[PDB]
Amino acid sequence: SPLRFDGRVVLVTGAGGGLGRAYALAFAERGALVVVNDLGGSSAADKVVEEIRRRGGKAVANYDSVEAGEKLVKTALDTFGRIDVVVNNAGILRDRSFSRISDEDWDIIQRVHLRGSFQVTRAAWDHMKKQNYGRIIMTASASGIYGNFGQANYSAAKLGLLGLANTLVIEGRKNNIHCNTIAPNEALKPEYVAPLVLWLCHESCEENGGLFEVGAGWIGKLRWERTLGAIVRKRNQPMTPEAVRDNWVKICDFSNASKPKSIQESTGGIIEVLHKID
Amino acid sequence: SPLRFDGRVVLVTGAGGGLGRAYALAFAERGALVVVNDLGGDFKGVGKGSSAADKVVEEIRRRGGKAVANYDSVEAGEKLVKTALDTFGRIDVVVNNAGILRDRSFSRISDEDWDIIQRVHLRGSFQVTRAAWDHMKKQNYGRIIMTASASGIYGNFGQANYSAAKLGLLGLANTLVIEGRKNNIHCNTIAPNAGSRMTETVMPEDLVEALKPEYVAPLVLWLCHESCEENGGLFEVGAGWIGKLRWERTLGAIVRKRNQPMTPEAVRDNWVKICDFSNASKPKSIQESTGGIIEVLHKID
Ligand SMILES: NC(=O)C1=CN([C@@H]2O[C@H](COP(=O)(O)OP(=O)(O)OC[C@H]3O[C@@H](n4cnc5c(N)ncnc54)[C@H](O)[C@@H]3O)[C@@H](O)[C@H]2O)C=CC1
Ligand SMILES: NC(=O)C1=CN([C@@H]2O[C@H](COP(=O)(O)OP(=O)(O)OC[C@H]3O[C@@H](n4cnc5c(N)ncnc54)[C@H](O)[C@@H]3O)[C@@H](O)[C@H]2O)C=CC1
Repeated sequence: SPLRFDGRVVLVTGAGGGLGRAYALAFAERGALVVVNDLGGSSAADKVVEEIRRRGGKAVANYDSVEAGEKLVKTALDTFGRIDVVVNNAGILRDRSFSRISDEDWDIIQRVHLRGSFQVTRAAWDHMKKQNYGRIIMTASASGIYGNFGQANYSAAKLGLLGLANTLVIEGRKNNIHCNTIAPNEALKPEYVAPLVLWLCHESCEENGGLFEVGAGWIGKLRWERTLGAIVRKRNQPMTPEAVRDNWVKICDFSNASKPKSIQESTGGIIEVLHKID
Repeated sequence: SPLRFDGRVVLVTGAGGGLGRAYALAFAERGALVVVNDLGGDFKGVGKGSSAADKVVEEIRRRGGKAVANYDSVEAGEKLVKTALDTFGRIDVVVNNAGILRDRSFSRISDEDWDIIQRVHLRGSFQVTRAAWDHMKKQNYGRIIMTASASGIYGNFGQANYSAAKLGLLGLANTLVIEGRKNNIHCNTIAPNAGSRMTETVMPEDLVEALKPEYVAPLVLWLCHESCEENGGLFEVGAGWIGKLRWERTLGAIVRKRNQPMTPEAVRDNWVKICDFSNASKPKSIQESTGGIIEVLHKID
């Protein structure tokens, strides 16, 4: 069956252009009731709404800053009586070599990207819980996953978003609230990522807590792997940095690495290590 | 040969107790000139006192080492480095360890609950590190430690603010690793497990007393030693065990075909492939990621 969002209210932030607008247009065309938001920095959002209405879809605009998150969800509620999907897309760039990053260059990036997504997602959270339905998208970036010269501020905010999502996955799974994160990328058409966002935000999708790099027509998934590592301490004998150095190769050897999935498992391993030594 | 830090100046933020304290004592015992910083407040973000830092500096002195205290909040990062510059004249290593908790279920995290965690953990580390950056570049040497956590890596109920800040620190380090390379400035991240005032509520009491901060100090000392070459690593450490983490990426799927609109249904149809990790690759750079997307265009056309 073709992917429809009929009756689903979808809030997209920073949807005045690029990726956002492309999601706004992709969603509405499949029956979604879209709340198009964009700080317009008011004509930015209005233009996309128009495109949607003209296309035979339904939508309304919101002109507030994601910093004013509560307001973006209010527009979804006051206009459609609910909120099902939140795509956190709003973002800006303030690239500088690390030493030249001013306090403001840092703060503004955290405010729009991270604090913005926290405010908006927090405003919709209880509504999603009470109704037992929610699909959330966080927009990370390769610069966050890998790092990238001149983007210390941006890379920290993007991975911070992943951290936020990891927890939301835990707190929301019981109420059918899914949260996934993407790292998207002239020829790199925004319509090449939109389909992944639509799938990840569909009611038939069961993916929760995934991290995805998207671009050019390709999609890949990322996860952590951890080395079996080494116990470099013996009971009654103080642990030394020399033991760490002398076991460095083993500690860093990824052969048969585990694929850790929760904090419990990690904590459980540490407690078992303590028991083996004792 | 035993690892020493003679002639090295080490700044440890939040060295008044727990992990920070164990690090400062270990460094000082090995010859390092240590600036022990601590705001002297509680683990919830309320308070200020000079005794936290003063006691550690006293313990170090009694053990025959040399240290000086700094009482500023990491939020005033630049001042910690100044204490290092004014007292010893250089700054070789920065261990960003200062931290607090403000646990609440997501819906109940207030704006201040969020902002204060970010200010101290992330913004504070950025401030302290940024203040030492040019000094390390001039010295053509530097060792930096960011303290993340398992809750940031895996997520953890009631800590959305904390977990975002902690992985946020990792994204900061990812970049510092690239920018500090030519100047021998290494930056590594750790996710420690040690019993402290900050962990009682998530650890049976006896487990608290048994998971010593002294079991993680050894790793921190090695990663900050001149002879260590590790740069940009992420390590989980506790009880005497150490392990390393890294990303693995699926080979994935090209769901788009030449002149044929890409659809959501196509993505759904290639889901098993997209999520299969057999022969996954181990990506390490944004350039290789960008090179890859560009190769996808070529393969398709
Ligand atoms: N296009 C690409 O290659 C990549 C994009 N990304 C991320 O994708 C997202 C959007 O990317 P693009 O469309 O390419 O960029 P963009 O800059 O065109 O889109 C951001 C949108 O955010 C809106 N905005 C800015 N501040 C706002 C605020 N305070 N409140 C509400 N809206 C606000 C802007 O008006 C703009 O339309 C961002 O989060 C960006 O970091 C990440 C990696 C690569
Ligand atoms: N112990 C554990 O199992 C884990 C610890 N961590 C992290 O390790 C670090 C240290 O944790 P613990 O030693 O266990 O806790 P702790 O509470 O004993 O030590 C933290 C120290 O930071 C100081 N501090 C707080 N806010 C400060 C500020 N603004 N400026 C300067 N100093 C400040 C406190 O006074 C305290 O001495 C933190 O960043 C924590 O989030 C992360 C995961 C697990």
